[PDB]
Parts: sequence; C-alpha cells; structure tokens
Amino acid sequence: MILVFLGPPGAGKGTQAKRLAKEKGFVHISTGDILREAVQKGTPLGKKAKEYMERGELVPDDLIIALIEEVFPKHGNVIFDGFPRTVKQAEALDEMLEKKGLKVDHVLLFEVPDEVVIERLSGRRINPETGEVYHVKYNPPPPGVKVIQREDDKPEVIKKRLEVYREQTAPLIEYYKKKGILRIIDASKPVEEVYRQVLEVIG
Ligand SMILES: Nc1ncnc2c1ncn2[C@@H]1O[C@H](COP(=O)(O)OP(=O)(O)O)[C@@H](O)[C@H]1O
Ligand SMILES: Nc1ncnc2c1ncn2[C@@H]1O[C@H](COP(=O)(O)OP(=O)(O)O)[C@@H](O)[C@H]1O
Repeated sequence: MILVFLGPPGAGKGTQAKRLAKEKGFVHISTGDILREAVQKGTPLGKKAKEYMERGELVPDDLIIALIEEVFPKHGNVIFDGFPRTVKQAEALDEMLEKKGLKVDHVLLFEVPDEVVIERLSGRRINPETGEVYHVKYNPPPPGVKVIQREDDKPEVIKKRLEVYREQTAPLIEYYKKKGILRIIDASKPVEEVYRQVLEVIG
C-alpha cells in the first residue's frame, strides 16, 4: 500500500504518519525530515535547499524528485508525508511508480482551517536532537526535554508557507480527486480522532 498525506503545514500530517508507520508497518518518507537532515549534514542538497526552506518557499522540484528517486523503498508499504507538494512532483511520482508496476493507493487530505493551522504552527516545538514534535498547548513537552521553536514557525514565515501551500500545493487536491483516490480527513479534531479517521479511509 502506498499512501500520500496532503494538507497545509500544521495539519498534523507528520504526527499521523509516524503513528500509522509504527503501528501498521509503513516506511515513512518525509521530505521535510530528509531535507532537514541534509541541511544539518551540509550535503549539496542541504546547502541548496536551506535558502528556500528558511524563506518558507518550496525547494525546487528537480532536487525533490531526485531525492525521492534516491530514497524510494523497494517493496513494502509507504507513506509519502508532505510529498508531492507540486503538480510536477506528483507527475514524477506517478511516472516513477508506473515503471515499477505500482501506484498511489490513497491520498489523504488533511483539512483544517487557517486559524487552526496558525495556532498549531505557532505552538509547535521540536526536540532538535530527535525531531520529536510537541505543542505548547495540545501536547506539551516534559520539563526535562530541551525543545526549540523552528525559525520557519514564526508568524511571517508561517504566513508565507500557507500562501505557498494555497498556490502550489492545493492544486494537488483536484489532481488526485480526478484519479478517484482522494480521501478527506477532518484534521481539526484531536489526535486520537484524526487517527481513527485515517484508519477508516485506508480500510
Ligand atoms: N489533531 C491535533 N490537534 C492539536 N494539535 C496537533 C494535532 N496534530 C498535531 N498537532 C500539533 O500541531 C503541530 C503540527 O503537527 P505536525 O504533525 O508537525 O503537522 P504537519 O506535519 O502537517 O506540519 C505540532 O505542534 C503537533 O504537536
Ligand atoms: N515535497 C517538497 N517539495 C518542496 N519543498 C519541500 C517539500 N517538502 C519539504 N519541503 C521544504 O521543507 C520545508 C519544511 O518542510 P516540513 O519539515 O515538512 O515542514 P511543514 O510540515 O511545516 O511543511 C518546506 O517549507 C519546504 O521549504
């Protein structure tokens, strides 16, 4: 089974993907997480990608497509979390899979209002070591654990990231709808309720 998680930043896609991957045996492919590792490691990808990420812009398609080609799991179930984010990326993904006799099975759209997106991103805190995600209100970190606020989770960059999502990523809703594979998730609900919906639409 191959899944794509689609939706605005802050929708809870990473949180749901981690849970589903651990519980149902999926390889979790997060372009965000992989890019962050590349930036930390100072690879050619990381050095190039950094500028776009810091401004809240998408990293150029060719870089992302190459990345996916390099990490795509041979066999087994896969969650693409936050990829594709553009029509060109989605077209490349479909071509990739076709050559392997595979296809995307379901695309889950994590629907959530802008007001909630902004609350989620502004309260988002991460363990910079482990990548573990918390929220100051909805899932506070333990006192013993060091966390930071991502620089791209500041108001100005959040605004840009949301605009970028609406312009470049939201057209993927119709792209996948017309393939007959889109499923709607009310991503505004609490974590456990969202997870129940996720489990529902893939069974
Ligand atoms: N259903 C939810 N309700 C409230 N907060 C959530 C929910 N899902 C995730 N969060 C919190 O919202 C923020 C965004 O979650 P995340 O999984 O990083 O979203 P995405 O990967 O879509 O950007 C995080 O701080 C996380 O702790
Ligand atoms: N599929 C992709 N295509 C282009 N850029 C990407 C992609 N995935 C991640 N990025 C870049 O990485 C940044 C951070 O992504 P991520 O860690 O997923 O944060 P969020 O969950 O808030 O979107 C994005 O704002 C963008 O610059």
